[PDB]
Amino acid sequence: MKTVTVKNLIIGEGMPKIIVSLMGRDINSVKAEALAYREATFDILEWRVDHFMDIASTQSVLTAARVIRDAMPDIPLLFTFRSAKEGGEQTITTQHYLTLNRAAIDSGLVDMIDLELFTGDADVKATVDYAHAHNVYVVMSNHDFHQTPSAEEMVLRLRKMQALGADIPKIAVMPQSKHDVLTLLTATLEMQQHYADRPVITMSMAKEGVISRLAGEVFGSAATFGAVKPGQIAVNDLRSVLMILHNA
Amino acid sequence: KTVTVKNLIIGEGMPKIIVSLMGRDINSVKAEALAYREATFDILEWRVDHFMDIASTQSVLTAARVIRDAMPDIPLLFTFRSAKEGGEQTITTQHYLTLNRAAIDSGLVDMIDLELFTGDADVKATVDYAHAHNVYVVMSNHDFHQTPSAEEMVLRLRKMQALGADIPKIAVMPQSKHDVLTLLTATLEMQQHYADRPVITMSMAKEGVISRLAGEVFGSAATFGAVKPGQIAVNDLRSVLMILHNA
Ligand SMILES: C[C@H]1C(=O)[C@@H](O)[C@H](O)C[C@]1(O)C(=O)O
Ligand SMILES: C[C@H]1C(=O)[C@@H](O)[C@H](O)C[C@]1(O)C(=O)O
Repeated sequence: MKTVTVKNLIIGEGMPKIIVSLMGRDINSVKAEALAYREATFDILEWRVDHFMDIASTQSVLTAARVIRDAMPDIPLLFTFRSAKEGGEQTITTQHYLTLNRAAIDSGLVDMIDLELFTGDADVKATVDYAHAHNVYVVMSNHDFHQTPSAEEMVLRLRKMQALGADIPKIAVMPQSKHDVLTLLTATLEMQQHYADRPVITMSMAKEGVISRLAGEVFGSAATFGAVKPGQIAVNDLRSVLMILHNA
Repeated sequence: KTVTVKNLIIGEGMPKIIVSLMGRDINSVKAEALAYREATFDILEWRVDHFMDIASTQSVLTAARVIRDAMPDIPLLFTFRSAKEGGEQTITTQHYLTLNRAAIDSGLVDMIDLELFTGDADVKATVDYAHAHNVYVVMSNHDFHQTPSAEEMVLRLRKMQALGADIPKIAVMPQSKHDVLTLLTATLEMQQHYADRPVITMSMAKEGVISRLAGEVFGSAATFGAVKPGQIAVNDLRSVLMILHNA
C-alpha cells in the first residue's frame, strides 16, 4: 500500500482523513468561505471549482486558487471541477476542463487535482503524466448520483483508475436501498484486500449511505467528506466517530 | 412489533444501550449496582454466570434483589451465559431452567435470556412460563469462535421467533473483515423480510465494532456499552448513535 503524503498528512494510513468542500460563485464568495472554513478543523480542503462562475478566465480561476492557498497555507489543497454529468454545477468542454486542470497543476498553488475517470483515456493519461511531472497528486474519480453499480463494476472502475496511474482512486454512488449500501461496502473491502496498493476513497451517498462515511477504517476508505457549515455530517461530529472507532 | 419494558420501547428509534453487570459475589454485585446508578443506559443485563455461589437459588435471587433495590425503574435482564457460548461457567440444564423459573417467579426481573441451543422442548416450556408471569424472553445464540453463513444466522433468528422469543439475539465472532459484512447482511435480511419483532445482532471484538454502531442502519435494535477489545464506553457509544440517528 503506497501512501500519499501531502504537506504532512498521510493518506492511506490511520483514521480516514476529513475532506471539506469549499463552494464559491465569485472571488469575494470564495474568500468569505476561505475565512470561515479556516476556523474549522479538517484534513483536506477541496475547492469545488464548478461553482465558480468566471471559469472561462484561467487567470480568474488561478486568482481564486491563490486566495484559498494563502488563507490556509499549510492545508492540503485539492482542485476539483466536478462535471454536471457526475453531479457538478455547470457544463464544460473537455478542452477547457483540461486547460483548467493543467493550469492548476503548473501554478504550484494546489497539492492534488481531481480527474474524472470517464473524461477520456487519452486526456486522462496525459493529465496524470503532467500532474506527476509537476509533483501534483491525482484523485481520480467516478460518481453515480442516481444509482449503485454492481460490486464487480465498481471494483473494475477503481482498478482501471489504478492502471491509469491514479494516486487515489475514488468512487461515490447513490443508494436506492440499504442493500445498495452493503454493495458499496463489499466493493470497498474487495478492493482493499485483493487489489489496492494505494489509498482508495469510497462513499455511498445520502442518509442511507452515512454509515460508509464512518466505516472507512474498517472496510478501506481512506477519506470521508464532512461539513463545516442528507448524509452530511458536521466535521467535529465526524472526527468524534472516527476516533471512537479507531480507539475501540 | 416492539417490546416495552418500564417505558423503554425496544424496536423503535435509536438502538437501546445494554450494560452488563458482572460481580462474582454478593459484595461485588451490590457495589456494582450502586455504581451503575451513575451511568446512563437503557437496559441492565445481570450476567448471572459470573456469580460463584450459583448452586444456591436463594443466593442468586438475593443478588437480584440487591440489583433491583439499587435501580428500581431500570429494565432488568437476567442472563446466565453458558461457557459453551462465551460464559464464565457451566451448570446442569435442570439448574439453568430452575434458576430462570426462579427469576421469573420472583417479580424482580423484566426479561430473561434463554439460549436457543438449550433444547427445543425446554426452551418452549420456559418461554411459556415467562409469558404466563409477564416476563419477556431474549432468546440468544452466541458463537465466540466464528461467524456462520448469513443464511444460517437468519435461520436461527427465525427459529427463535418460532419458539416465541420476544427478542431474538445473535452475537458472533468475526475472523475476516468479510465476516462483519456477513453479520450486517443477515441483520438486514432478517429485519426487512422476516422479523415481526425486534432483533439484536452483534459482530464481536474490535473487527466487529461497526456492528455496535450501525444497528439503526441494518436492523439491530440494541447494542452493548461498557460503564468500565471492541468495547465502547456508554457515553461514547451514545454519542455515535445520536450522530447516526440525527443525520
Ligand atoms: C461527497 C461530497 C463531495 O463530493 C463534495 O464535493 C460536495 O461538496 C459534498 C459531497 O457531495 C457530500 O458531502 O455529499
Ligand atoms: C454481546 C455482548 C454480551 O452478550 C454481553 O453479555 C457481554 O458482556 C459483552 C458482549 O459479548 C459484547 O458486547 O461483545
